[PDB]
Amino acid sequence: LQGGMLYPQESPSRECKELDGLWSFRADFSDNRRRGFEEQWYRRPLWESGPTVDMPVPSSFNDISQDWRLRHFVGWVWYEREVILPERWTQDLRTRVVLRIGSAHSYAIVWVNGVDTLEHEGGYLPFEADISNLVQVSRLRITIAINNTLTPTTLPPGTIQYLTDTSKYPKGYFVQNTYFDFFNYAGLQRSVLLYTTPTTYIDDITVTTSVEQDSGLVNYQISVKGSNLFKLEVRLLDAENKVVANGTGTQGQLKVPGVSLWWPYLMHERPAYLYSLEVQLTAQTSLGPVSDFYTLPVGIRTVAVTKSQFLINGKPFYFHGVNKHEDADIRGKGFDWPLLVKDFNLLRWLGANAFRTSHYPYAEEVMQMCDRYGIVVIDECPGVGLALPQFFNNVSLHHHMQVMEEVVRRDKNHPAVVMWSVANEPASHLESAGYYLKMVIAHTKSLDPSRPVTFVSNSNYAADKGAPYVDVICLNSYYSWYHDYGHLELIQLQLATQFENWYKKYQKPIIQSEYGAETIAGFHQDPPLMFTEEYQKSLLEQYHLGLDQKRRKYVVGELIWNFADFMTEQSPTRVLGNKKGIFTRQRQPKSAAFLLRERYWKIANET
Amino acid sequence: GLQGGMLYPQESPSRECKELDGLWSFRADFSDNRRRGFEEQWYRRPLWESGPTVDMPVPSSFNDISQDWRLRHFVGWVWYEREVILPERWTQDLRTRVVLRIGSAHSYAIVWVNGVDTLEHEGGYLPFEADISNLVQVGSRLRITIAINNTLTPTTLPPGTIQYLTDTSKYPKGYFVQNTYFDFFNYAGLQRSVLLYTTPTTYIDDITVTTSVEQDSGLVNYQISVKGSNLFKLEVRLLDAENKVVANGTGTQGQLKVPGVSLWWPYLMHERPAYLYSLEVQLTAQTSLGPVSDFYTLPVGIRTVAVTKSQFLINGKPFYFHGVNKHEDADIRGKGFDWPLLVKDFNLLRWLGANAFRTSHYPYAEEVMQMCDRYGIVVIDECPGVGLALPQFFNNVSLHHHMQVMEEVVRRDKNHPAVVMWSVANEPASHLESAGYYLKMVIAHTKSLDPSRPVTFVSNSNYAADKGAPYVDVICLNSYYSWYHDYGHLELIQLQLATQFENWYKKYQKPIIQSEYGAETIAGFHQDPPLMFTEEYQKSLLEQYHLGLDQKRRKYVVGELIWNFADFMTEQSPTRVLGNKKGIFTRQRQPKSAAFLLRERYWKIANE
Amino acid sequence: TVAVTKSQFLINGKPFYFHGVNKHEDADIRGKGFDWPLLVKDFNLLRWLGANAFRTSHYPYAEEVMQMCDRYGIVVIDECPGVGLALPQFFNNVSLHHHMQVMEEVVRRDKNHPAVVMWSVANEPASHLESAGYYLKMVIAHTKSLDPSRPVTFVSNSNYAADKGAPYVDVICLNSYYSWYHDYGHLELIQLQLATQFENWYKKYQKPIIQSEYGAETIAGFHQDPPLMFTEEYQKSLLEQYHLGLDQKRRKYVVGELIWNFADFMTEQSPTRVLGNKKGIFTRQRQPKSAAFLLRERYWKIANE
Ligand SMILES: *[C@@H]1O[C@H](CO)[C@@H](O[C@@H]2O[C@H](CO)[C@@H](O[C@@H]3O[C@H](CO[C@H]4O[C@H](CO[C@H]5O[C@H](CO)[C@@H](O)[C@H](O)[C@@H]5O[C@H]5O[C@H](CO)[C@@H](O)[C@H](O)[C@@H]5O)[C@@H](O)[C@H](O[C@H]5O[C@H](CO)[C@@H](O)[C@H](O)[C@@H]5O[C@H]5O[C@H](CO)[C@@H](O)[C@H](O)[C@@H]5O)[C@@H]4O)[C@@H](O)[C@H](O[C@H]4O[C@H](CO)[C@@H](O)[C@H](O)[C@@H]4O[C@@H]4O[C@@H](CO)[C@@H](O)[C@H](O)[C@@H]4O)[C@@H]3O)[C@H](O)[C@H]2NC(C)=O)[C@H](O)[C@H]1NC(C)=O
Ligand SMILES: *[C@@H]1O[C@H](CO)[C@@H](O[C@@H]2O[C@H](CO)[C@@H](O[C@@H]3O[C@H](CO[C@H]4O[C@H](CO[C@H]5O[C@H](CO)[C@@H](O)[C@H](O)[C@@H]5O[C@H]5O[C@H](CO)[C@@H](O)[C@H](O)[C@@H]5O)[C@@H](O)[C@H](O[C@H]5O[C@H](CO)[C@@H](O)[C@H](O)[C@@H]5O[C@H]5O[C@H](CO)[C@@H](O)[C@H](O)[C@@H]5O)[C@@H]4O)[C@@H](O)[C@H](O[C@H]4O[C@H](CO)[C@@H](O)[C@H](O)[C@@H]4O[C@H]4O[C@H](CO)[C@@H](O)[C@H](O)[C@@H]4O)[C@@H]3O)[C@H](O)[C@H]2NC(C)=O)[C@H](O)[C@H]1NC(C)=O
Ligand SMILES: *[C@@H]1O[C@H](CO)[C@@H](O)[C@H](O)[C@H]1NC(C)=O
Ligand SMILES: *[C@H]1O[C@H](CO)[C@@H](O)[C@H](O)[C@H]1NC(C)=O
Repeated sequence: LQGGMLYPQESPSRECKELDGLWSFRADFSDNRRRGFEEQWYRRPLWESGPTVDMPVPSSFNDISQDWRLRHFVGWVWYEREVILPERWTQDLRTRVVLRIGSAHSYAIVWVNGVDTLEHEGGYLPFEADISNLVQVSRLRITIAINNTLTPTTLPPGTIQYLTDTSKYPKGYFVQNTYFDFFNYAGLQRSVLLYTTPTTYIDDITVTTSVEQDSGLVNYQISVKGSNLFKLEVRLLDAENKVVANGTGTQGQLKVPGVSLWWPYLMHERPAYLYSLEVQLTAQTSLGPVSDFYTLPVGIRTVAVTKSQFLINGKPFYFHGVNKHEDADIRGKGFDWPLLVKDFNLLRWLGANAFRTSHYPYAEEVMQMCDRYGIVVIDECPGVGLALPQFFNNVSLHHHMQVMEEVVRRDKNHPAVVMWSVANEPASHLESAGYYLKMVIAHTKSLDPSRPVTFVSNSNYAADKGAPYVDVICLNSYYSWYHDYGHLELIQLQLATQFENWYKKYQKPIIQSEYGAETIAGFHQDPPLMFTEEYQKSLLEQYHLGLDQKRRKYVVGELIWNFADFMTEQSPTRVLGNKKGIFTRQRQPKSAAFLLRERYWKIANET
Repeated sequence: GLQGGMLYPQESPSRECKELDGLWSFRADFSDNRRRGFEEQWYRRPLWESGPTVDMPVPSSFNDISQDWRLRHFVGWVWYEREVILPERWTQDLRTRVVLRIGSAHSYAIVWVNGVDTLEHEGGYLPFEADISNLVQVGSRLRITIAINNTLTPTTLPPGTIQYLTDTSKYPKGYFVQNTYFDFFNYAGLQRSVLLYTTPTTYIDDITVTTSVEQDSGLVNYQISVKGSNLFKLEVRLLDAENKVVANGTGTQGQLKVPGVSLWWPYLMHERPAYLYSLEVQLTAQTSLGPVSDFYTLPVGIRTVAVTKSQFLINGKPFYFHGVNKHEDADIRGKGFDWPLLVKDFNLLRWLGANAFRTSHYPYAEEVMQMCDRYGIVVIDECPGVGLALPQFFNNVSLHHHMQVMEEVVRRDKNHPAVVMWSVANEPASHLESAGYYLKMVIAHTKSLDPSRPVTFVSNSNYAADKGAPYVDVICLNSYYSWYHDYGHLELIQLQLATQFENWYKKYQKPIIQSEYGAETIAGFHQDPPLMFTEEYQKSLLEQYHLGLDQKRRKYVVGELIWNFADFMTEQSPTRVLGNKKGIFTRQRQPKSAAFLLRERYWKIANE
Repeated sequence: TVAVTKSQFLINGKPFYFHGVNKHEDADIRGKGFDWPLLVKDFNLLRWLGANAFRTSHYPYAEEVMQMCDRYGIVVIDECPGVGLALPQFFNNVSLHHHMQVMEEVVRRDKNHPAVVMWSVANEPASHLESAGYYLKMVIAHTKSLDPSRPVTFVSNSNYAADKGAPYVDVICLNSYYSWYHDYGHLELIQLQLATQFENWYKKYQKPIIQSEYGAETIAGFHQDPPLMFTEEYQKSLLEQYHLGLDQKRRKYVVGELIWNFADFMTEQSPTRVLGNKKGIFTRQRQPKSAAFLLRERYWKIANE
């Protein structure tokens, strides 16, 4: 699809106006879910068409109210905000004004002063529109309708089932079925803002980095929109903002003598060294000469994979990390600065050097933090819950390829991202799924030459039709937890068999990408039983003993499920969500957290 | 406050707003003398140059963000810094006035702009600002550095003391502790939003509105202050909820008459509560750079408040407070402002049937007060006069600072229809004659500032000993029978409450609010018959209080406020299980079983 | 045999170290009622824990408990109900005579149990009072007249300089809760204040010392980092710091440590007691809190030395 998606920033040529805070909100509870479109609510302020309530942004809407119908609502929700713009934006026609929505859900439509201006399919990814025309020819009214319905061609997929036995269900009953283990929160869960650029502007930047002996090589490619009469100057600044290299034009290669490489946290005493690429555009326009500035952080580092090693900067790397989720009390998947910083403080405390974005791209601000703190990332698209054969077809395939393209567009420049994951626990025993995954992986590889690609599997080693195409094998297993309930004594044997079976077949590096135990804080027993803190500890110890037998050979990582307790749909196996966290949902450590911490610092200190 | 107005920043045709939320660079100054940052003048250069720094979210308290043991209980100076790229028009167009606004800080805060000393403020929970136009209009990113001191002293509000313990057989060299006498954690940081905003160089600086009723008509009495040029004219228009003009006038003062007015009613007092008009002030002024226009719009709720010998009247009708005490407190962010928790809390209040809260024990974020106006939740707006426990805290110096603090409180919140009473203190040592005079003067000062509302302080004194009680318009009583004495003895509660109300009313003949009662309650602890700390004990204690309240709430008891809305953090001690557990909601905003009980009562009272 | 020197507690002529617990006769529903399953469970947990001793805080336990000690090898400091003697009016000639008779009954019942290795005549009496000093002298003398075969003590929380009973004991037993009952939350002070405690007590008295109580109220499932009072992390850390201090003297003149308490137990209602006393390393239902595992490791380590 079209154009770049650079994270907005202030610069000499660009302003940003955050639209955080209260928006007006209404769920459309009409039987056919379309009354808002029938009455065209967007033509007028939202309150004119019925009761509205306040909804905070960014936030999920699902836990904010005490309305019993809203948490599990399936349909369109309607948000609205009125903004007073700086007069300079609306009167000075050299100003380009952009409305950026950080994310939405399955579908979103945006109206600006009642005019339909922007649409987007799929959650967890940003979208924007140049609204200069609507702003410059006295309030801006922004209306956003968001659909949260998951279907056989959304990512994640789902199904909708109407149940028409009127002796067991009321007239019109339907439910949303899903096959992924996290709650389908919705809303405007990420920051919404307006920003400006000149009418000729830096639209896209692509950087890749390599090393020559002790030299750093920074390849850049720059895309400009608007006038095709311009010049580009590019500088690379060191940590103290000294110019160490410079160039020109839409593309080039900068050389950095005696380069400071970007190293993961605990892989170097001074990890995460960031240079900055300052891009300066001088263009000739219809109203005279314009200047545009954008500055992109750059970490000079390489990623490679052998038959048994995962190499960062040509040195063997071992993932000792976690899986996370965008999830917290009350706000759901809503972005929050204090929770963000707290989580990173906990990651560093834990000795974690990595996480996977189970199971969707996280807020960009999370990736920025990773680049700065040296926490490597397996960046994963929302290809989770692909459990039924009907989800694997040509339309879903091409949709999945488009989403991966979006993920790569957004995140291609983060040094912290060291691998792409295209799915989690797809039905990859299916031959249709093997082809599907072959093609999504090949597509991803064709978009970014610089990173390995994988998908995370719970398939049997002999049956997995996607396994041949991954650069690194990522395996989920929960021995004694999802089978042989309580039998801690079986873990080492089953794990040994797992690794031997998989490596014998594929001769590719393996990551244990999930393992854990549901654990209710304060539940204690000796001997240990499932759900106690002691069972969590024991299960971790047995996994750790298994991992020890192969982690200096061909197992190149371990990621605990999960960093913290998080919300899921109601079911008899989910005690107010998923409780496999090593931290509580309120970011305090269960006893197992300390056990894992010891392990991670011990492994890190092996040098 | 002394220096001019303090209107809540908003965008208008003449005014912009740029929030500075997100990451700031941060360092605590752990030097032995706590002054290295001033000795080395860290503010003269980017903060990272003077040593290690870390990220700190704003708004948030700093105390719970890290895993650093010594940071949570740190006492001294912390240093924050942000760099800002400003719009070119702000720096280049000399008609722009650029203002730096800090929502709140702590005991002391100093602010530097590009290394230049620019703004200082004493006391927490209250906003302060400076015109920085000259520093931005040089002819480069703006660097804002803020040092915040969290030390409480005999002359701070809340007060405290510092104790150096020199017995090296028991304490390491240099050991000191902050002693306090209030029951909430002394969190610190940039807990409220920091922003830049603009106005013209001649601008609307202050607005004061008061409202009254004549038969069927609303009266809106306005007073406007303009700073900058001396030559100007003002237009004022009152707009109804559908934005049509209902009244209009001119000048620096006047009275708009509103025919057939829609009064502002508390939640559940009327089917359509919280009716707000808007007062749109348009300034036209002649300046050195030509004529300018300034626009500011103030929400207005037309309502009156009065106190009789037995009733609290809103719009001339008897009102009964059935509400809660709150705190600015949540996991991780401490006292940090947060939009989701704010909306959640208001949803829970309306679910509960609560029509009121007290800002125990400091003014809350302005955004909270704005929500109270819009949701119809009335407010007893309380300054940080809590922990005044020791004779030494009542000094002529403490009294002046307290008077100034009330001035800031009144300046900030005087225009909120939801605020129906000022509280100048909570549980001061009001048995003391010095405390009685001190309170007399703070209260008199407050009354002189604001003619439109009653004034109180909240007491746990014995009715015979309370030297402050004569000066309050409404008597507000804290009591915890069976909890803080006669442990477990639920059977005593109705008797002791009856005695309380009889004694207090016989002495004073003024309306009474039960401003605190409750029980520490650990969610999940159950026992029959009930024992302290169980949910059943909380329920039973509430039931007994409610029965006592019922005997006087149609007579001279005009309110009840449960302690507390939610579990919140305190200092460590053997009586505080990870803070105060008297919430009817958990700190994560879910109801304990007692919440349902209180809810049924409040709706029942509302429907009478 | 049992004997005491200026620095050692000797069983069968060999240096002994108490690594044990305090208990109570206390369980859900039955209160102090005797129960066979709970008895056997507790001894199974004592052995699992590596505990070699307990004190019968603060009253003699059922005879059956003593029979178990004899068969399982868990030594006992057998303590009479001389607890709560906090007021001056409790130290009179009438109370003294009564206490002497109670000690007679205690000794008569338990004199033949090999597991009982020491009598304790009181717990935290107001032993700073000169009347209390005389009172305890007499009860101790009376106890020795009844049984020549065992040492006698009482358990103290007095200031070392003020304790008027301390001259009369064979073994000094001290209770302290640094960072818990004072300097709330200050885990960093424990090692220092404990060093000072041992140095002061031993300089003055030159008799073997048992740390007879230490601990932290701990609600199972409360967690925080950094640790706060009432969390499992705080219990662990307080224990760790106490252990480090004990380590500095446990091969010199400190001859025992007894954690308070084996399990959470019931008390009167008050603002400092969350449904009773929560200082257990086990819950009232006999499951381990995380600190129980920490103590277990220590006890087996010490045993193996
Ligand atoms: C920002 O945050 C700051 C940090 O919290 C805060 O500063 C603190 O302010 C509090 C008061 O609010 C002060 O607490 C009082 O301290 C009184 C003693 O003060 C004197 O001694 C202090 C310690 O000195 C030792 O350490 C320093 C630093 O290393 C060293 O320089 C000295 O040489 C000493 O060294 C010995 O000990 C070291 C270990 O501690 C060891 O390493 C060394 O080897 C030595 O053994 C000292 O800090 C004080 O210094 C201040 O004052 C002098 C001017 O006199 C000035 O030059 C300094 O720059 C300091 O100035 C700051 O603070 C002062 C306030 O004192 C303020 O005026 C300034 O503007 C500036 O902010 C000083 O030398 C102590 O007496 C007092 O306690 C009494 O009073 C209280 C209240 O009444 C009672 O509760 C107490 O019990 C006690 O009184 C009792 O009752 C009285 C009767 O009334 C008496 O009869 C009884 O017997 C009993 O005494 C307080 O504890 C605290 O010292 C100070 N800390 C520091 C580090 O500065 C600052 O104000 C905040 N600023 C803002 C704007 O918010
Ligand atoms: C925004 O949110 C919306 C709300 O979620 C999304 O809309 C939903 O999309 C779902 C798919 O994601 C749809 O689910 C599928 O439904 C079909 C059946 O569709 C037909 O019937 C529907 C129900 O009709 C009744 O109710 C409606 C609602 O009030 C009325 O309008 C009807 O008049 C009718 O009313 C009677 O009953 C009601 C009680 O409910 C009474 O009150 C009345 O009095 C009447 O008695 C109906 O909703 C469907 O209408 C859609 O399609 C029409 C075209 O045919 C179109 O005109 C409509 O505008 C509407 O279009 C919208 O949805 C379609 C998708 O269908 C989109 O193309 C379009 O873009 C619009 O968004 C229609 O009339 C059902 O067959 C499916 O189930 C099969 O397939 C799944 C997946 O494979 C399987 O898992 C199932 O098992 C099942 O397959 C089996 O079926 C049999 C099982 O028994 C078995 O026999 C077979 O073997 C087979 O294998 C799905 O369930 C859902 O219908 C739709 N809901 C609504 C209200 O629109 C919306 O898409 C989303 N938008 C965006 C952009 O994100
Ligand atoms: C880098 O910048 C300098 C100074 O502007 C310029 O002279 C030089 O040509 C640049 N070097 C390049 C383009 O490699
Ligand atoms: C306000 O109403 C109109 C609109 O400006 C105007 O005609 C009238 O003079 C004003 N009334 C006043 C100043 O009272």
